[PDB]
Amino acid sequence: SAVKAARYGKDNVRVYKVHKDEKTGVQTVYEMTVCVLLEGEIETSYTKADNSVIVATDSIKNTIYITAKQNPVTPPELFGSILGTHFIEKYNHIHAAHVNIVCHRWTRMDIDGKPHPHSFIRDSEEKRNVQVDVVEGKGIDIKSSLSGLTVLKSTNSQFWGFLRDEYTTLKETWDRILSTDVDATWQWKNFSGLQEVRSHVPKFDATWATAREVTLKTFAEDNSASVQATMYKMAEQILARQQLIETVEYSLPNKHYFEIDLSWHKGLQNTGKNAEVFAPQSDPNGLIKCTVGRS
Amino acid sequence: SAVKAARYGKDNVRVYKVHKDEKTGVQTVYEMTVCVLLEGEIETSYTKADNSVIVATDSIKNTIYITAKQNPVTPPELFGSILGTHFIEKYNHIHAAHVNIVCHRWTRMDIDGKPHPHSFIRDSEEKRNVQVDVVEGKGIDIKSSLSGLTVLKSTNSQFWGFLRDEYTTLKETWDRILSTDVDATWQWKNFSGLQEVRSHVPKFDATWATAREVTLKTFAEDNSASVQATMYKMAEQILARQQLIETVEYSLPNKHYFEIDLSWHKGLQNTGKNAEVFAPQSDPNGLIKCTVGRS
Amino acid sequence: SAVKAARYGKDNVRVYKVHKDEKTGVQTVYEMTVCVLLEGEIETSYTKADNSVIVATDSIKNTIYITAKQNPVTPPELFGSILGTHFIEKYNHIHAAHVNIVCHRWTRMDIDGKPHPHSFIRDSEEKRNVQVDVVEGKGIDIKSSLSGLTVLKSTNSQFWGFLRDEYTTLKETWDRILSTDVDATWQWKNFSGLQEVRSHVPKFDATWATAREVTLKTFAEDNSASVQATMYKMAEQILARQQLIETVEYSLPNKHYFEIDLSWHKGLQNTGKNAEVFAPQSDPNGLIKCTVGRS
Amino acid sequence: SAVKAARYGKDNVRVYKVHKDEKTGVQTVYEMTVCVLLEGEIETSYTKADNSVIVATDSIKNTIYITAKQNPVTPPELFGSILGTHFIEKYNHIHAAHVNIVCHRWTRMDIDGKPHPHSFIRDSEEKRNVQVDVVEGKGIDIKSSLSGLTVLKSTNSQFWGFLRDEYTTLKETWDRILSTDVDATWQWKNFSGLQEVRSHVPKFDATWATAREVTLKTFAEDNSASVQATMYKMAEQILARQQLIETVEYSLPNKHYFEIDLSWHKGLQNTGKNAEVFAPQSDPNGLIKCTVGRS
Ligand SMILES: NC(=O)NC1=NC(=O)NC1=O
Ligand SMILES: NC(=O)NC1=NC(=O)NC1=O
Ligand SMILES: NC(=O)NC1=NC(=O)NC1=O
Ligand SMILES: NC(=O)NC1=NC(=O)NC1=O
Repeated sequence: SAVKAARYGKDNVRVYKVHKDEKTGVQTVYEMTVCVLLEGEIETSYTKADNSVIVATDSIKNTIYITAKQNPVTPPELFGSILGTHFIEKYNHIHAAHVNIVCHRWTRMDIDGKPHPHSFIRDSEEKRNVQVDVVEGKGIDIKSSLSGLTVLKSTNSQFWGFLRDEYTTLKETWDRILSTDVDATWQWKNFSGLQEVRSHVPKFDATWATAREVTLKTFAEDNSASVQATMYKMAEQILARQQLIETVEYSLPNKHYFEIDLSWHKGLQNTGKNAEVFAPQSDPNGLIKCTVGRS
Repeated sequence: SAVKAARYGKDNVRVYKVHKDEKTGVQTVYEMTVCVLLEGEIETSYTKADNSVIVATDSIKNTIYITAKQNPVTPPELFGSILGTHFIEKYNHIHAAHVNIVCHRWTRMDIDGKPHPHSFIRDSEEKRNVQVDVVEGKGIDIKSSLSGLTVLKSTNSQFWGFLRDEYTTLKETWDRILSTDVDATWQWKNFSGLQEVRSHVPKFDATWATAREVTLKTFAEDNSASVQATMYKMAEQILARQQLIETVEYSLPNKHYFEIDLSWHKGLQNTGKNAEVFAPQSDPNGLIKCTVGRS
Repeated sequence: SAVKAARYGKDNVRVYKVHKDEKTGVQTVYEMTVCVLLEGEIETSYTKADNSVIVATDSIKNTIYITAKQNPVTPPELFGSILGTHFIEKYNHIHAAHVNIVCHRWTRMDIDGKPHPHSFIRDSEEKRNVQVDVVEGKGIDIKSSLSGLTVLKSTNSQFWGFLRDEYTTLKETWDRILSTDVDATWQWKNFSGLQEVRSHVPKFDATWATAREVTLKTFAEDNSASVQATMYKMAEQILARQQLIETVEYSLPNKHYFEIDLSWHKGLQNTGKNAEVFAPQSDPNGLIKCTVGRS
Repeated sequence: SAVKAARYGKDNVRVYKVHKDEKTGVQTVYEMTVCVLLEGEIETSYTKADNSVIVATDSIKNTIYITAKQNPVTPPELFGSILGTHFIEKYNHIHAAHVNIVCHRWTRMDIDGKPHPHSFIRDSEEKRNVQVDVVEGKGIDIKSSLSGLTVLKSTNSQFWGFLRDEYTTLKETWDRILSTDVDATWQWKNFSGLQEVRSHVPKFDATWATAREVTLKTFAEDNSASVQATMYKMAEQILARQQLIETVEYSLPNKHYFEIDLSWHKGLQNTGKNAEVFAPQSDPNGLIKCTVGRS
């Protein structure tokens, strides 16, 4: 038999970093979870029990901490590029590094209208993520994303005009609840290496911010024809506002809220325009995906 | 053998309610998860296969929706009291109702600095909870709580002066990270029944707010001697600000962030005053509990 | 204000122990998760910032490992008693120790019909648990339990004869699916101390085994009138087979499987006696509890 | 902008099916969770608000139940092929169907050494999975897998001979614990369509069984040089025993169990050959992947 593909590394490496301003006394914290997987001339560790080609995953973990000690950890797109570049420059037989980072929220607390210098709150479970692929002789590919952004609108969602055949029982509607957990990814144009990534550093936070804002405002303002239609609108705007983005992908569940017919009880009216109490459904859920690119 | 205790009901009943202002066009949503357990003269369902004494848990679920249709669902302390009172008044053989409610966050979105009329965000996984016990001839006992409030301060926590013996390896410190997930419960004085609960309705939201504020400000401002000392300070204030509270209980994990010694690598200095990169620990964790009452 | 109650300690302490038979070469492993909470004359750590009364939770963790090194870790009822007794004997101001243990399954693998000497499988997520309360001058109270035992029977469950009023929509049935996750606790008579617990050591594993067997056989053989009726039958048997048990408690969800009406499609018959495809419901669920004691 | 890729459907569709033998009275149950995502000429639902091209995800759900009513649901490789073929044959504009199925364990109980006719136990959280891609004019691609198989061996694992540089702190060892959660996937040769899949039906369960057996026996018997080496051995055997398999992929975490140095306490010896108590580590973990194909 033959090794067709192989990668190995360390997952679930939790990292905290604090930045302390002597001058102001203000502290700023960063917490992430890191995955690093390596590819290279390592097939003999699998086939021949040759561990000489293995950079121990324990050493990978060490490297993550040391790199965080010696470099900025923000924006995550920069830190991931620095970490992956290290592995391929450092080891002659390692030719690709795959770095995934999840950035956890630590939002500064405001106490008495004043931001506190060293106290933070996890204000949501929403994440900011990066996937960075560093490949010898092919540059640095970065996919940035937000995930875990949970939203609901209580009206101004519609779904009518869909295919109707003998498998269909769903009624057309002109007014429903729409709720989802947003997963949005923007894929950057290939970068030639670290210098190029460093030259674009301000764009990373700005674009994350823009993707978030557009996502929020479009969801809230669109009188949605369907999940499909609304998510296309978000993707189009982001592409229009950042030219270094090649594609935008969205993955949106439809988390259903069902009406409850209470007419069996004292003629109680709780459907259609009288609908006030609903049953949120844990499963199943619609799942709608789109990848939008440039024309 | 003999039935010493028995309760039965329905758990994990998810409920959504929307309120719509004709006038303004503003919509407001509520989402909760409800548990209702009943006690009474029901032992023969266990011992004799007598189902006649059983109010089907399916009917309990129905009752939850109908009650939500016909009554306010906020504050949860009121809605739980109304729901539990129903069961004991309605069924002659049911003498206690236990209602647990978890209130989920749906915070109105602000778009362009303007609050949106019908779009919401789950801005955190923090919950507002109530436990309501309705007991025939003994009134209504309510425990209110907040849970899932996750915080961190990066300095102004200490821990020195603890017992040292042959089981001790922990070093005293005058500067550490302190992070926790706050669970805080305030127990109301017994209420005689629904009228009394309705007369105090404005106090429920106000007290939740106060408990939250005090928790936040004390955590941020206290130069903490230990988790014990800091949580006592929070409990004392809440009791001072709401006289209808008999006790306050706190349950606080200590989620450890460990220093990482990097001196083995190029003499890198990452401990004590040079500590910048830390390893968050998933387990084990300290767990500190306090119940504070009136003197 | 005043401290009404206080306890503190360490949670989520994971422990592995291996036992190695020189003679046979057979190895046996144990893995548990331990919680230890202490009570005593410790109020001044809360009120006065007096850490001198605090046995650091870090030291508690150390103590757990050392105790496991020097004593048997099985049965968990014995190990918990030894651990809690340590704290109250060792520290003059500590008067109660609360030890919770979760025992994780590592079942020996059989390879080629032969049990392997050192390879194991987590054959299920079912747990064996103990809660041990060690109180100065009041002995040792032990509650043993099994949890996470998930079962289903596809027929020979009934539910008819329940209360019917204007909140009822559930139809009586003489044939349904019954599925649950078993939580069963047996509470031992108070023990005077460690000697007494050691004298009963063989009974702990035997009784766990009996509780499991009875639970399984009764669920499978009872033509169940309801969850109530069936669980009473299990509790009664266990009490009959172990006299040192004072009470048995069961907590059983009813995890509903709903019929699906497919008659709207080509007159397809999938209800009642033609019911073949069902929709498992994630929520809500019935919840039925019983505590059975001696007459 | 332009739609580069699009798929939509229904996720988390839970399904139960029972099979009842009139003759024997024996019942057999199946429970799965189904995801179906469709691709086709559906871009205008995204760009033009044209819902006419949309087969409602609600109808997809209906279709899953109806198909399960009218066809075998086992082996999952067959049921997935039947379901995906339906969508592409039925709808002219739908050209690919992606079906993912998770098969949940319901193992027949043995009571008194006799298998029970209608009672089952979830004997483990291990899953059997399939991914089936049905593409108009390109046949049926099936990936089969097992996941959630958690194992541990307490000796006969080694790790020495790895790369050592200034990032390395890990000590070589000739005796350690090895624990993992097995994820193994076998990819079938492309099938031309349903007839071909039906002709190979007996091979699906047999191969799942073989992959399981080989995985178990190799883990238990290999004096492992590393995770890499051991997993290569498993993949090679499976390929040798089933010729219709093109590739085998394994994804194996290394769930670390750390020694604990107790020498600081009364010279207690708990390392190296005296190692008896270990601390299981929740994170980070090694992650090792391999795809093995034919030479
Ligand atoms: N995964 C292995 O086989 N050995 C590993 N354990 C470590 O700590 N580093 C490795 O690379
Ligand atoms: N729990 C039972 O035994 N029967 C129950 N199922 C329901 O739907 N209502 C009950 O009370
Ligand atoms: N919980 C605290 O305030 N300090 C604690 N951290 C520890 O490691 N031991 C304690 O008791
Ligand atoms: N996802 C949507 O926009 N509408 C959907 N809801 C459904 O129930 N079926 C759909 O396709």
